[PDB]
Amino acid sequence: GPSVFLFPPKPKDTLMISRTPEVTCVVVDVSHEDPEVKFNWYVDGVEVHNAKTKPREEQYNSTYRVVSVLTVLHQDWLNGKEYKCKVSNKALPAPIEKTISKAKGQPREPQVYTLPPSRDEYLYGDVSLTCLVKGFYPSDIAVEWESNGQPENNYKTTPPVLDSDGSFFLYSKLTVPRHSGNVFSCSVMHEALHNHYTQKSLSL
Amino acid sequence: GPSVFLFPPKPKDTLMISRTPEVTCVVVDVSHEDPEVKFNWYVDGVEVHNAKTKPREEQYNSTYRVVSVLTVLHQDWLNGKEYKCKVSNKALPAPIEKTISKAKGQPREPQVYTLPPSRDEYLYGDVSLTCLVKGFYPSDIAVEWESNGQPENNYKTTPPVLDSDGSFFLYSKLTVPGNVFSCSVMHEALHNHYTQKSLSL
Ligand SMILES: *[C@@H]1O[C@H](CO)[C@@H](O[C@@H]2O[C@H](CO)[C@@H](O[C@@H]3O[C@H](CO[C@H]4O[C@H](CO)[C@@H](O)[C@H](O)[C@@H]4O)[C@@H](O)[C@H](O[C@H]4O[C@H](CO)[C@@H](O)[C@H](O)[C@@H]4O)[C@@H]3O)[C@H](O)[C@H]2NC(C)=O)[C@H](O)[C@H]1NC(C)=O
Repeated sequence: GPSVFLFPPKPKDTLMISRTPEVTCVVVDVSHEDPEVKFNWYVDGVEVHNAKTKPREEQYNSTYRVVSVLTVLHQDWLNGKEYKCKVSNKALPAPIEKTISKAKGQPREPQVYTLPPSRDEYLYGDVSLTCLVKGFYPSDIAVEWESNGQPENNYKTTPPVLDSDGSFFLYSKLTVPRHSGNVFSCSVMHEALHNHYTQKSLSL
Repeated sequence: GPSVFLFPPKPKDTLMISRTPEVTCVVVDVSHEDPEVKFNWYVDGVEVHNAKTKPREEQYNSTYRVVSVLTVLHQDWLNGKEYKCKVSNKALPAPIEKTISKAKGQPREPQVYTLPPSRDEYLYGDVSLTCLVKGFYPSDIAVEWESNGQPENNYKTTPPVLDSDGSFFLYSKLTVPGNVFSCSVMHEALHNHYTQKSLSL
């Protein structure tokens, strides 16, 4: 029978009131023979009725993919409410229930450090600006770079790594062309920061 | 029906002739009604006959788990040979085939850079020594720390991240509250598959 996956909102969306955080219930391997699928949504077990179901997509393996999207309130997500997606289909015996919520436990503020390229790296045409983000909890976080107020997007960021004290860390690497707008900033968004946002700059 | 999982050797094992790299074929959810399983192994499609298949193991959920281990030659793995486990069981319609190999592509040598703690971090009781390992391919790699020739184990390493040029990078962080610290990296594209970069204070 078909299978269900339930996805949390993107971290950046929960942390800024101007954005729209969402929970996404994805159904895979929906067949032509049994192609009707229903959705019930529950917030802390309380049925909700504001979910919107997206258009199914026939996949190259002759299966169907169905998606239901529920908008959540920023503070419901951040206060630890649970969201339950129930999927009904007559090919499945019982309805499938999946639940998700923010990780439990005391949020911890990230410390942000910018580290310049090793002197050795300059023997290459591009050097790496590093941003160490450590000690945060939970692991939901967003990291971006900018210079002179505009985004710098030639960066990659590691996933969060569980550290030995139960907090998380990550690094973000901005690749720059060695000439050094000599001022670069690492921007970090996390629920435990004041105004959910902080910047740490790097001279060159 | 039963399921097959095929595991590669540990990166360190392919890189040192003193270690013994192995490919491991694990079969789960074998039933009592049809519990005989046969393994056939192939290297680049040519059947090989030196795998060591262990005794089936009844699990607490009343399934059996059978595992077969094929020792591989270091240079076969690094030369990109494909290892195929074929698993036969009377409960299966057809035999299950799983194949594994080193990631395809031209190997690229890692650059290793050690970065000292931000001076700001010292206002806390523990500081982070950073080891940047970038530009490597494939992503199979080993990273370790030592000081004064002995292992240092208060470190964590990120998984490899695909960079924009198709190579990988990672960071490794050593937490210290031995003034010479070394980040050691093993990778197929390095000379003698090993390099070190040290950091004072
Ligand atoms: C027909 O083709 C489609 C499209 O390729 C296949 O759909 C994929 O099926 C696989 C497994 O059947 C799914 O793998 C799962 O991915 C999950 C997350 O990734 C998806 O969701 C996010 C949504 O934002 C995307 O960013 C991402 O790119 C993917 O779209 C994982 O969470 C799943 O993990 C679960 O199972 C593993 C089992 O080990 C556990 O470790 C986990 O805890 C968890 O239980 C899983 O890895 C994949 O998501 C499907 N893609 C889509 C788009 O739905 C069909 O499988 C294929 N049909 C066949 C082959 O018969």
